[PDB]
Amino acid sequence: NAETNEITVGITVTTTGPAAALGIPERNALEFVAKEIGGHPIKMIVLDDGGDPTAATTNARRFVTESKADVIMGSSVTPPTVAVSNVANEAQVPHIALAPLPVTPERAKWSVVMPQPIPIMGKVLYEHMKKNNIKTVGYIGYSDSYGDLWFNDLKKQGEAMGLKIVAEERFARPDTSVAGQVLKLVAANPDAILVGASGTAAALPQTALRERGYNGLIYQTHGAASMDFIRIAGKSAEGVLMASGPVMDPEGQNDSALTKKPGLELNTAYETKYGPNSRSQFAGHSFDAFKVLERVIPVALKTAKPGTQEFREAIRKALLTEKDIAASQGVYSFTETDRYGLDDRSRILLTVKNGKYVIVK
Ligand SMILES: O=C(O)C(=O)Cc1ccc(O)cc1
Repeated sequence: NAETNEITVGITVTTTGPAAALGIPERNALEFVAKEIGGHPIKMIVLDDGGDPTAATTNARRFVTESKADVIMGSSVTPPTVAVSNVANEAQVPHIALAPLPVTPERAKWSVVMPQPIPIMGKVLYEHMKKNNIKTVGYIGYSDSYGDLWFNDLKKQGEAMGLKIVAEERFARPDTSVAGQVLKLVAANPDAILVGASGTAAALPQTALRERGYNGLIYQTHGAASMDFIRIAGKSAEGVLMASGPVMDPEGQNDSALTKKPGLELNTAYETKYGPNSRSQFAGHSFDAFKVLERVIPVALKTAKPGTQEFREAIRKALLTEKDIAASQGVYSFTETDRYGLDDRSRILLTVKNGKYVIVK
């Protein structure tokens, strides 16, 4: 509980296994965040969790008892993120989630969330469906809490907008085949299919549906928004509709948009190192986590020094009072009950034409 010069940020991300497509750009983006805030050096401890809730628990606990982190960030996908948020809330350490999660009362005090809440992304997808004469919808998503969040949104927001769910299928993150589920979707013959998945796994139902002769519209979530989806899906990605944060298109934003400068900053640096169109949803989240810390840390430093519980508490209170935090993915304002803090400025709609993401206006 004693004072340190450095600010210690423990980061657990998924750089191996099925979800490496999400964690790798999150870790890469750390090369472009602030190295010092308010005079204090940032010390980052970056760990791999392989996407596994047990490993992510182990890492978050290390951050509490060994590293004595001031802030914890992660994970890259929903199940390990639930695990990190549980640890951070029990231990009373500020936590920035890099994947969506169900923020229950038990998780709300110490966690805020960078990715867009599912219903914000669902709204744009369902409004495109309605505009395009889609009535019946089939669903295929993970058999875990991320897949549940999306299907829940489809049932609640989707149906309230006139849509009819005619089929629900699930698969597991490591599965290499979705043959059985795809055969059921083709048999139900919905007007459109929504896929609830992420990274390279989102390309699995994409290719499988096209291969089995489904020609209807396919809709993807913001978990699929990087170059990896197109690389794996290939031709089967053409004409896909996909929710995404504004970081995929800073060039297209108004000069006035608060998200423009941060998006241009991150993408200029990221894509200079990693090549044209290497921008991703996921790189946006870890970069934005540091945009938030640039705002809240100098405030916290007014009442306490790094390495103390008083500092963690001052960070938590600053997240409530520092408003309109400009970032690459949106403009953040959190409250005691709103831990995502985002509005209409945090979403766009993409499609794919000739292997490139294209904005849908
Ligand atoms: O796979 C999961 O459970 C995820 O949560 C993936 C994900 C990661 C980042 C996003 O901005 C949206 C979705």
